[PDB]
Amino acid sequence: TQADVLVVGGVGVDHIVRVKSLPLPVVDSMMVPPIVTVVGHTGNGVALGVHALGRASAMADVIGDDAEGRLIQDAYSAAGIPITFVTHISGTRRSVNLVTEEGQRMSLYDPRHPFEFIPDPSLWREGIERSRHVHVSIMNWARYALRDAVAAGRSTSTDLHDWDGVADYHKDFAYGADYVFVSAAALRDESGVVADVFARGRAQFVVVMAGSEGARVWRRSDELPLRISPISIPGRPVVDSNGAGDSFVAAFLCHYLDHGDIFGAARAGAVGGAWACGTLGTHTSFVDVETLERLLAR
Amino acid sequence: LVPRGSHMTQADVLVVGGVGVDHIVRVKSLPLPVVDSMMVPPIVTVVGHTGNGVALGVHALGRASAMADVIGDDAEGRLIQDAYSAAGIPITFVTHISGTRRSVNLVTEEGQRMSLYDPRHPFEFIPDPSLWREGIERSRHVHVSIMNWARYALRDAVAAGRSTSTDLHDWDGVADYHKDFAYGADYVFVSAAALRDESGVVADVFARGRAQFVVVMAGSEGARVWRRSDELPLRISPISIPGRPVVDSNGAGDSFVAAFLCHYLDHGDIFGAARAGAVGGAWACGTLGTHTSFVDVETLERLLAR
Ligand SMILES: C[C@H]1O[C@H](O[C@H]2[C@H](O)[C@@H](O)[C@@H](O[C@H]3[C@H](O)[C@@H](O)[C@@H](O)O[C@@H]3CO)O[C@@H]2CO)[C@H](O)[C@@H](O)[C@@H]1N[C@H]1C=C(CO)[C@@H](O)[C@H](O)[C@H]1O
Ligand SMILES: C[C@H]1O[C@H](O[C@H]2[C@H](O)[C@@H](O)[C@@H](O[C@H]3[C@H](O)[C@@H](O)[C@@H](O)O[C@@H]3CO)O[C@@H]2CO)[C@H](O)[C@@H](O)[C@@H]1N[C@H]1C=C(CO)[C@@H](O)[C@H](O)[C@H]1O
Ligand SMILES: Nc1ncnc2c1ncn2[C@@H]1O[C@H](COP(=O)(O)OP(=O)(O)OP(=O)(O)O)[C@@H](O)[C@H]1O
Ligand SMILES: Nc1ncnc2c1ncn2[C@@H]1O[C@H](COP(=O)(O)OP(=O)(O)OP(=O)(O)O)[C@@H](O)[C@H]1O
Ligand SMILES: [Ca+2]
Ligand SMILES: [Ca+2]
Ligand SMILES: [Ca+2]
Ligand SMILES: [Ca+2]
Ligand SMILES: [Ca+2]
Repeated sequence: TQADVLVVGGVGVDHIVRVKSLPLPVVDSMMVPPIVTVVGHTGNGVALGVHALGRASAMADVIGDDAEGRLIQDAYSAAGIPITFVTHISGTRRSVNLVTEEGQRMSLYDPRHPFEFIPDPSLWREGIERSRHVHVSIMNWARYALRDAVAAGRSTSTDLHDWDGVADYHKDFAYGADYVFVSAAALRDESGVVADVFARGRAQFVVVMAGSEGARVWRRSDELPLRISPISIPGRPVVDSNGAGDSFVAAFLCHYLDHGDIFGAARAGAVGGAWACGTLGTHTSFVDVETLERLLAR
Repeated sequence: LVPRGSHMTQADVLVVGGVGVDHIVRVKSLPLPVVDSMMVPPIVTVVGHTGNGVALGVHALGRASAMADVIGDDAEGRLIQDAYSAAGIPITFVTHISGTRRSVNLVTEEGQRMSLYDPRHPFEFIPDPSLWREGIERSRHVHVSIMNWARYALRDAVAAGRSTSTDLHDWDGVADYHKDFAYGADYVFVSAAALRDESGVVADVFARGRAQFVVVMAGSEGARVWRRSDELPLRISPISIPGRPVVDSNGAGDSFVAAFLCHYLDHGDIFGAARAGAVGGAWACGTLGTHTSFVDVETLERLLAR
């Protein structure tokens, strides 16, 4: 097999509960509509996003030998998407997501796996070799997969999410990947952290994702960021800003591996992000090629 | 119609309906902290306590319990089956396309519990009546959870000459949904929590129903038992067990019922059956979780005699 983008880590299972309002009314118990179990989470989005754009994605991760684990397996099977895994006693990552009619989406994340577990590198090595780009989730063990992906001469990316710019946990990913993505939300002195990443890391550029006010792209030796205005899709207004980041990354990677322009890949990402934001956290939806091209041309 | 375990031997207590699967989430506080997302310790999936607690309590006391209910042909369904098999408790079920009943339960360190319940099954649904009828023939007593279709199981059990019980839980004494159960069972259990005018509701229950007595559970202040003749309630103080202080009182009611039923079916004395019920209740409260541990015979007798 051969993949455009290998995703390492992050697959999990979401249990979605529709509630009247957030904050929750003050009661001992309340009846809710059917609670759906779906595949969701941070890494799963990039793989599905890549696949939706007609590129070949794949996944390497640690799941559980449990019902949710088999659920993930079968779900990946239904798509054209190869998945390589080992199982650990602690079981599959899972979440409960509280969503409302509004779109405000509370998420209770269960990381599940022991922090200090490190799998046999056989989990990622064949994938890395059969893959063109490797996107690496900040699962604690995946830091060694990142190591290998660089060593194998594949281009790498990673998504730091809410990182404050000081914490040591993220630094290996921040300093070890070619294309680094991070949320602006927890970023005290953006330009400082960015400079630090260039000082101490191998990053070719850094994409900051600020949601509402779009995204900023920092490159080496540019004192100023390319500013990317957020994108509005007629008929598909913002309803849920949860899950945008993975759709942004997926589209960025697909465009960039195709065309090679950082500026244009950033706008592709912005479209992808906007598309996810216009989707109801009840159904899974990723921009396809036809729509991306249409919107990008505008 | 699918029977697991010994769907052959006589049962002391058949439980009808109520089983589901709980996803238990341990959270920082109720009301919830203000965030898009926070992380929690591992989320455990277990069988709930609603029908399951009573069956377990009865079995724990060395009596033969059994379950008849509607589950889904899904993973939560298979968990329920395997869980009953591991516990040694026969279960008979049918499956429905809407799937197994499930909940997400939000609990904190205090004990404050919030349940988000997904019943799945259609309100007006009624399973194959063979589901409870076959149980009724092989069972001595029938305890009926307030599933909507279970009202018809209750009728059939009375008609068949079985003694019946039910747990109305938090009933206001006004809602019409519960009345078939309130007026239709021999032994009625109800929570005080939502009871506006207890003595009124009790009087109503004896006037319009076949109940021999009404047990009102009140947690902190114990339990009150009303009989037909007696104009006054029998009051049963809560019970303190040395070495087992109170840690979690959720699910206690199920244990009260299981122990009450086991004693009463043997001796027939209501006052003592109530005290057995209190011991069962006290035991459950000293365990963390809703259906974690049930008093056995040796311990009931020991504590009951003291
Ligand atoms: C995917 C997840 O990434 C981020 O979480 C990471 C933390 O920032 C790190 O501190 C580290 O957490 C570990 C801690 O060192 C320690 O407390 C230990 O108990 O283990 C923790 C994890 O086991 O690593 C975390 C990644 O595992 C970020 O903060 C978090 O918000 C991210 N998850 C959300 C993302 C999305 C969308 O991408 C939602 O769909 C998910 O359900 C959220 O959980
Ligand atoms: C066991 C359960 O009993 C009670 O819930 C019942 C309601 O009180 C009934 O009114 C009826 O609800 C139906 C309504 O008529 C209507 O809204 C319709 O749309 O369908 C509703 C669902 O059938 O039936 C309910 C049971 O199905 C009681 O109020 C409730 O507290 C009980 N459930 C929780 C109780 C405990 C403790 O026993 C929690 O720990 C459990 O996890 C909850 O499931
Ligand atoms: N309300 C919005 N309007 C327009 N675009 C949005 C909106 N929210 C998000 N986006 C798009 O999604 C991208 C990232 O959004 P955001 O920064 O909110 O993700 P995030 O919260 O970092 O994701 P994660 O859950 O991975 O942390 C932005 O670049 C933006 O283009
Ligand atoms: N804190 C406690 N101390 C002593 N006994 C208790 C305590 N809580 C409950 N019990 C015993 O359990 C019985 C039921 O209490 P309670 O009314 O809280 O049940 P419930 O919450 O209605 O049950 P469920 O949660 O199944 O609906 C009481 O009659 C009491 O004897
Ligand atoms: Ca990711
Ligand atoms: Ca992000
Ligand atoms: Ca329950
Ligand atoms: Ca019950
Ligand atoms: Ca009760």
